[PDB]
Amino acid sequence: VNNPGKENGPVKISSKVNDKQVSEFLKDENMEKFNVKLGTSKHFYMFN
Amino acid sequence: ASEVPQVVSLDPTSIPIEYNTPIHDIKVQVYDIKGGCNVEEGLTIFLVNNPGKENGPVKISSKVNDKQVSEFLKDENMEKFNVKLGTSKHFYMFNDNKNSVAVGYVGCGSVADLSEADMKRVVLSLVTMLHDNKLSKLTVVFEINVDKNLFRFFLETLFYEYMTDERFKSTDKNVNMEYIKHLGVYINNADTYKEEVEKARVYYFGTYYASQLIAAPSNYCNPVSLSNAAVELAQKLNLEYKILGVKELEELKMGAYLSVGKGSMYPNKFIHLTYKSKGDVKKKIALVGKGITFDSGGYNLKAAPGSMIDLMKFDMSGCAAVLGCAYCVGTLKPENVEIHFLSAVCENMVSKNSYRPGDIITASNGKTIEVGNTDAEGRLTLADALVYAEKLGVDYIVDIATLTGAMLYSLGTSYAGVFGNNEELINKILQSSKTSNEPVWWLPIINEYRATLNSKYADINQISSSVKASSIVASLFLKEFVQNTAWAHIDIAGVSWNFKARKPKGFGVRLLTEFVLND
Amino acid sequence: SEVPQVVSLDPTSIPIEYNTPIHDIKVQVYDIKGGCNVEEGLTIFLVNNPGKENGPVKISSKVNDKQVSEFLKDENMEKFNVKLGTSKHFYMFNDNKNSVAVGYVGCGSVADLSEADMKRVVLSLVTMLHDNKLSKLTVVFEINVDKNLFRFFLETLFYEYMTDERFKSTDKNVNMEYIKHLGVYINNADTYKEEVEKARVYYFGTYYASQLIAAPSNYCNPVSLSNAAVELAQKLNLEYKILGVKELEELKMGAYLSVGKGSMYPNKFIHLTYKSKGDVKKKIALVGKGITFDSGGYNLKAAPGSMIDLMKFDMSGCAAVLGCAYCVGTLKPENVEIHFLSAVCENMVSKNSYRPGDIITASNGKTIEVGNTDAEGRLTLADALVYAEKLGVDYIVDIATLTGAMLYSLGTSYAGVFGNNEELINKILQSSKTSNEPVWWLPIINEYRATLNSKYADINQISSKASSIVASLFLKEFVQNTAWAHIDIAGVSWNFKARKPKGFGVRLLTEFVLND
Amino acid sequence: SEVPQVVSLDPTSIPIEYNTPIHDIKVQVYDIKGGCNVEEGLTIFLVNNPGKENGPVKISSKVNDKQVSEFLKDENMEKFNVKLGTSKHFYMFNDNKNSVAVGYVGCGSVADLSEADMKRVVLSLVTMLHDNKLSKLTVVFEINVDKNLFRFFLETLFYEYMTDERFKSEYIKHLGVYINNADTYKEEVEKARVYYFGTYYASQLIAAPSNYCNPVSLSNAAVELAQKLNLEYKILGVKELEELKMGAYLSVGKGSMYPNKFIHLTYKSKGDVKKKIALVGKGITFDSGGYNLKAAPGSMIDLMKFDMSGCAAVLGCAYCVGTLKPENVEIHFLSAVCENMVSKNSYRPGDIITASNGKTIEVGNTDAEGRLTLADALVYAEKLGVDYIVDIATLTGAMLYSLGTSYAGVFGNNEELINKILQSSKTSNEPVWWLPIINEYRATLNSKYADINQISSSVKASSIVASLFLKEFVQNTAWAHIDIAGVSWNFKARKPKGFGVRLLTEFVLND
Ligand SMILES: [Zn+2]
Ligand SMILES: [Zn+2]
Ligand SMILES: [Zn+2]
Ligand SMILES: [Zn+2]
Ligand SMILES: [Zn+2]
Ligand SMILES: [Zn+2]
Repeated sequence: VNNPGKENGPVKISSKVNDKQVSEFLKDENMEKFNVKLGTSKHFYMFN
Repeated sequence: ASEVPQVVSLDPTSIPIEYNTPIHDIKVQVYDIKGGCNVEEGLTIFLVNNPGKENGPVKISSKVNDKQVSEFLKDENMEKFNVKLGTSKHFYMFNDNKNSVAVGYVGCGSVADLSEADMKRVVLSLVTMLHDNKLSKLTVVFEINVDKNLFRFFLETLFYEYMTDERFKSTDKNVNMEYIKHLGVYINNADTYKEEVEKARVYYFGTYYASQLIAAPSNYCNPVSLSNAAVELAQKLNLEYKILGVKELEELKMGAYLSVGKGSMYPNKFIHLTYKSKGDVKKKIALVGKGITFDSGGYNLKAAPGSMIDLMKFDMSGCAAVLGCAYCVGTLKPENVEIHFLSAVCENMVSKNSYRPGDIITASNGKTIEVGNTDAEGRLTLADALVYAEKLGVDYIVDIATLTGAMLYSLGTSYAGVFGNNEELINKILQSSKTSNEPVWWLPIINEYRATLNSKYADINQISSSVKASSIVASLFLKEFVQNTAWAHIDIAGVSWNFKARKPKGFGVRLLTEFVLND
Repeated sequence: SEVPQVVSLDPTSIPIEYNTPIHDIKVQVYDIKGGCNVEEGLTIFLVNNPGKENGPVKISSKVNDKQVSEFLKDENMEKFNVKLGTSKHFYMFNDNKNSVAVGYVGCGSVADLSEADMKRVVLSLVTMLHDNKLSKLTVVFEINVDKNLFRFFLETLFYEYMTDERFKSTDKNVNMEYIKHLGVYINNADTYKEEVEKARVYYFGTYYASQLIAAPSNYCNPVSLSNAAVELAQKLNLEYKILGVKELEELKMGAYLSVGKGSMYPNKFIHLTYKSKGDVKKKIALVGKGITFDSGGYNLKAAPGSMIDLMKFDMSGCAAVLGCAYCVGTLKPENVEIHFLSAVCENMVSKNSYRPGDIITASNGKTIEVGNTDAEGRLTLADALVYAEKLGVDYIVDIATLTGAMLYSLGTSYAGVFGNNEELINKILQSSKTSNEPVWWLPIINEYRATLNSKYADINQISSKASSIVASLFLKEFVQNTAWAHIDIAGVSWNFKARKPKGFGVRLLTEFVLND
Repeated sequence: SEVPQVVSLDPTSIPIEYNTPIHDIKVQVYDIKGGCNVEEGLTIFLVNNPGKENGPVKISSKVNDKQVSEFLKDENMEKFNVKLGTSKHFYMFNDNKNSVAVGYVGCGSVADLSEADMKRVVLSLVTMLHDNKLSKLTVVFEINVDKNLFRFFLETLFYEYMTDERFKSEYIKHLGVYINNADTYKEEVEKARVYYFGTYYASQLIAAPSNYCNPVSLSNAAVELAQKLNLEYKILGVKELEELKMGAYLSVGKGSMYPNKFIHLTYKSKGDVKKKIALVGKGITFDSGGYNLKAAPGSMIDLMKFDMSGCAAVLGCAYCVGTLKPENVEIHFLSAVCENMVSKNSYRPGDIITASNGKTIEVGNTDAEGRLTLADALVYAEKLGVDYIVDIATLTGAMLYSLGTSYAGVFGNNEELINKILQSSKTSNEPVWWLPIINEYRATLNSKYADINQISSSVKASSIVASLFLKEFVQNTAWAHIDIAGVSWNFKARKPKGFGVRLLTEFVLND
């Protein structure tokens, strides 16, 4: 994921995912806590 | 306060200092693990280990007051993860109240007793989970055994490493910089650990304040601005202060210290701060820090490859540790003690006015010194500061200085070296090293090398013709300036700068405070 | 304006020779088809032999003298060969029973001579002029040269022939005598005639730049160099402005001011302007590095091979820009506005010098952590670039003796060009071809940008080995939205073999301004 | 056994002097209470002045000669001063009209003499011995010395007096000592003579150049020593070393014309074994540095014949132990002997080699060869099932910068063993200082390809990093490492010290 223009801007996921648990995790409010700085990563374990 | 001279109007006239840091806004709550863990907003991290079983599975032992979170954290669910030191994982789930919660862990390895170095690795892993995540809260659950001192070290290290110094950023400030407002801690026998919280916050600031002075470049942090910052600190803490200027230093015949500063555009400033307990004074201590704001090497210019001239703004790290200690002492207010915080501040430069290799200079105790190398300036400034300290009639004199490059070859970057003329004082420093978790190793003052300092003309040579045991020879030189007082010298040249993180450590603040407090 | 002195013997100006002996040479161009008159001085034929390597000399031109024509017949000439740079002198009596000197310079066996080959031909012809008291030289072109190469031949001849005696006192050459006349015989002469005065202007721009570079640091300091730029601007009727310390402080030029802190000479920022009468179609800022002496500062040039003795040449970029101002001011191009800029200062060791580790603020507000005081050029250029961009120009071109790594990458013949705009780079490459001042395009590798990330400041001045590229990445941070190119002349500026400057970049920058 | 030669002029053995002139000196110890007899040779008073600058020389002892007593009167002696090492000696006629020489050595103003101070006193005494044809020397102690310091005085005197003339192409026959409580000091005499020889023997091996002292001739000399002392011995050759998979040690010697020789000597005590010890010495007969050649200014390639000083200290210790015969102790004297050379056959920087315990090692620098040979020697020592493993080596040049030329550094994995070494340092008067093994630096030895790196990139703390590497080759035994790179060579006297012989013997004896 990137954010054109907005340097180190928030993460926003556009794809629809076929899992209710994962869609909820991927909501804009949760993802905005993270930023797109090149190479920055976050990953979480959860139940689908 | 003195006026800082400028070459151009764009030259800075003060060191920017952040006193009210975001760490000071963190509300810390300590809970006993026996009452169970509440898992709500922010991020909840378990500090877990597995004794014996190297890279063994994660098992969460604490009672968690949430049926959903307890289920997620069960042995069968956690066994796919391991305790490898510094390892970490993030978890996401819904709790009993149908709210999204972030949980995780930091692996603490398989050794039951963590060293200061191991704890630093755990803290660094925890800090990577705080960075790049906009969190209002962090909760830490201790499922490892830590004594009171190690628990305090955990908090100090967390606060220090979490803090980002943006004083010199203008167009490149981190737009996403957001700090937690709350810190929850769960630990067994919590009531016994509670007193460590505010002590850790004071120790963090003393260390971070020292770090701010060290990191501040030589155009910002010069002898005038550094002595002005010491005055401001003294005024905020209600400490007594005296800044000795050139006229007063000349009257005191501080020829060794004055010669070093001759080539600088900044007049020498000798810092003397005093803390005195309100009741009966049982112990008097002088803490002496090397205060070279920039060390070019002088006419013996740092031109050799690997001489690290670009790092020389750090040559006042000793002074910074002493001032950071003044912050801790002035805040904690120990009883029955009188502490003098001293630094012969100057800058070692190349000029038509500089002292030269071969010059014979007279110290304040009347000893004539033959200068063999202008880059061995620290011992000259310290000689006059030590004479001054002894005239105060103290029980102990402790100096701290980035004195010799050889420390990097002897002890390296983790352990500072301690030298002294008194075994009881050395043992007190070693004990303070254990309780502060700032590592120090006792090194000898080898008397056989004293003859290498015999000068043909002056009373003494500043340096040996080499010899090579530089750190020991420097200690033998310093010993000549303490006549009848228990004295110790801490060489921090190797430990002061964190090369990997490209920042100072603020080394010695906690060590010196523990020394003052536990006396 | 007043140059500070330590002692009364310290010079207060740069001696400059404007009216050189080259300017007293009367040049005449004749068409080769009308034949060659061989009457006096020395007549040199420029001859080649395509295909036949070290082939015989054959004189093709008609010579309007029976005696000389006989001497130059194939049978007499066959003993001589065309090997590149070979030369021979002949002596004979012409039809008027007068002694005449004739000769040739071999131009090899390749029909198209390169700039390097032409330089060898010129050097050989120059050895024939030296140590021979002549009133006149005639050159007969029996080789094929385009208009640009003919002009390069004359510029090179004028530059190489000229001897700089400004600093000679008891050792002036007693036998120094320059020709008063130059005759040129070439095919289609009328097309080459316009190249003569253009070559004379290009020679002087180059020679003027050379005079400033060769002038030592006690003569050529920030005050005397800015005074020389004012005098040049007055002679050419160019608009001029010298910015002093007070104005530089108001403009917040902290990177440039920090470099000059340790000098006894106040910083002087040169701003000359040429504006065409008529509609302005292109606005250009030419920025030259103007370090009058580079000691390295606290990071002193003490290492073996650091060439501290050559550091008076560290204002070569400024000299190229001023030489260009002479050419532009003389030739008067239409539809252009040119700004000639240089942040002039001296990098010294003093109680007042900036230190390694200092954090300084550039005029665009960027904080810079100084990693090495000897990477001073990029600091002065950062503030000059911010200044240039505020002028609202179409192109910014900087020229500087920036990195010693140029000697290892391209060597002493080709300068390196870096930039943020391909069209501008191509224009510089095209100007390189027509000026015959060689340049090679080098990349600005974005992957190295992370090496300039400072822990404390907004940016590091240096990385902590692709030095010339890292210096270009640093400079790129001071140009926000303008086409910019950077010419690193550290390797090409000084002619090590001849022990003199080249005046490199004058012709390249003038061709760039003129052909736009 | 047969030493290879390039030319017929190449030596095939190390010349060794066993019967030295020191062995011919008859030593007598007397109480100072009965007065001093001055009948022949040279008589020296060891005098100090508590409260001096240094102050005047004043002789306290009664002398049984009217002429000598007159010379030694307060008024005459006051013209001389007690400055450490200052001496004066005069020839005169005694009561029997015989030629006698009488003088003093200044002992300073400090009542307690350090090992360094005592060495200065001894040097001054030896200068007088070297420029005087004497049959007898008598030393009068007017200073306080304990039994250990008195033994150190004798050893130092014997060692410094002895001149090594083996490569070149008169001594006193009697030594008299006057001391308070003379009965207390008598047993120290023959112990000093043994300690002197082990030290001098080590010195002879070290001083022997690399053409004389090579892996073959050094292992042959160790066999001859073992035979003379009735010690058990075994020399492991290349075939046996290959079977034992000693890849780290064998790689170092690849570029040498001399085959690797592993020395294993063993002393078994009479009586029940209470402690088993393995003493491991670094045995590099010449260290060129290999492909990482010692070409840098100050790299001291010309001194590199001394790179077997650790092996020499271990063999010198075998002499003392074999002679003094301590009870209830079994000792193994080990050295992985080889030569570090430049050849088409040498190991290269970057090579990955396998140690005898199966650990793969990435070679970062061919000049960090000592730790490679020691790794295999440590694996071998641990397989012997000992209580303590002590290695001694001229390992790191950084010792010169950390402790200098007087104090060796000791590192280890066991505090009780370290304390035993420091205690042996105190009683042998061979100074050692405890240095840490900083576990935080272990990660610098993580190799991308091999199990471990030989060196750290930068190092920083080189001597500590070398100790961390060695620690990887000891699994479950108390181990200590003595780095003698700084102390082994006496730069001012241009000779070896034979450092470590007395330290290791005191360690074995006091256990
Ligand atoms: Zn210094
Ligand atoms: Zn310093
Ligand atoms: Zn430079
Ligand atoms: Zn420069
Ligand atoms: Zn080696
Ligand atoms: Zn070695």
